[PDB]
Amino acid sequence: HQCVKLNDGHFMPVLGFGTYAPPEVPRSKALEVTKLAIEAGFRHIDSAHLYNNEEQVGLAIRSKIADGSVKREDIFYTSKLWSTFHRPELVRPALENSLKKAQLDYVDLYLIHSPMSLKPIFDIVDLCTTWEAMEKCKDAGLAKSIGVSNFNRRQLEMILNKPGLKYKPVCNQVECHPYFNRSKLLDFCKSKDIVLVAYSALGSQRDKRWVDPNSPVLLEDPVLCALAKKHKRTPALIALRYQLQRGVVVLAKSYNEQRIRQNVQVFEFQLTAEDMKAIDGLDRNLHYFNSDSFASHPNYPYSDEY
Ligand SMILES: NC(=O)c1ccc[n+]([C@@H]2O[C@H](COP(=O)([O-])OP(=O)(O)OC[C@H]3O[C@@H](n4cnc5c(N)ncnc54)[C@H](OP(=O)(O)O)[C@@H]3O)[C@@H](O)[C@H]2O)c1
Ligand SMILES: CNC(=O)c1cccc(S(=O)(=O)N2CCc3ccccc3C2)c1
Repeated sequence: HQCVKLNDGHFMPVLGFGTYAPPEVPRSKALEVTKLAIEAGFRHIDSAHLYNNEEQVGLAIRSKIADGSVKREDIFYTSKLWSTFHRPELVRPALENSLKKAQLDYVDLYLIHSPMSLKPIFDIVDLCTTWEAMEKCKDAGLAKSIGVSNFNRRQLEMILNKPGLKYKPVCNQVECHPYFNRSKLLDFCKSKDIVLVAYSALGSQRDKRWVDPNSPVLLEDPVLCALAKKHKRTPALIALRYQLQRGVVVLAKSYNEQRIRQNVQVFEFQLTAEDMKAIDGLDRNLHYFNSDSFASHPNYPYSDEY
């Protein structure tokens, strides 16, 4: 186990369970694998309105509460505001709908899923107004903590320098792995008392809608394989452990009972400085999400990478 204290005083488990599966996977699987993740030791569960699974995920959590395994307060459940609901008047009802789907009274964490506003086809919205609406959700107790996702440094500073800012984002959940390690952004986050949460920490699910299949497969990397042999673990476990040692909170999606249980072994071993340096050397500006649908968005996060 372990947690990090967020800048609002609440605590977030450093390993999280990724609940996203594509639509060819039946919705009943999300129920089954979330129970298995909880049984394995996961206490941080990551969902979203977009994932069309919140009823299954909440039910998995409610059912592990009902059978005595955990208490509500032992679970860190995250959901996310989808990009068609950035207009400030849409934020609280979107959150209320997510809680009804999950049949929960509050989320531990609510995030702005993306800065790339879409029309309720792109939209123009002052994300600072979105953020104010997020702060009122926290004041109301709908969300214990509030944060952002897919923000670059500039987008984060906009929020941080907002006149009358009441609550800082507790985190920024972003694509992060050995091929796109986000070092500078991570330093910026640490400087501001903001946690970086890694998604696609295992190389993404390589969905054809968003990911070039020609792209290298992170988990076949020769340095990750060589480190997995050295420690007698697996490339996945090397990738997750790398994140914990750099101060990143790391997600891990698996819908496989074996791999779900394996991923919690991240707490059972440690990498050396030289191992960390070798993994650092893999960085190569490779974001797996790489689509026309977003590359030309006015608020695309990766156009400040230069
Ligand atoms: N904020 C956003 O915009 C955003 C974007 C992407 C993802 N997310 C969140 O981040 C979560 C995780 O990222 P992701 O969905 O891209 O997947 P990921 O965590 O990078 O995992 C990718 C693939 O790795 C496999 N895997 C898991 N453990 C493994 C192991 N020990 N050994 C070999 N393979 C293993 C899984 O396949 P199997 O299922 O077959 O095990 C999975 O499909 C998502 O589920 C979602 O909660 C958020
Ligand atoms: C688990 N899948 C998701 O959370 C997800 C799926 C589709 C789209 C999005 S997103 O937040 O609009 N996404 C994330 C960031 C990104 C970066 C470059 C190009 C496209 C995108 C799109 C997230």
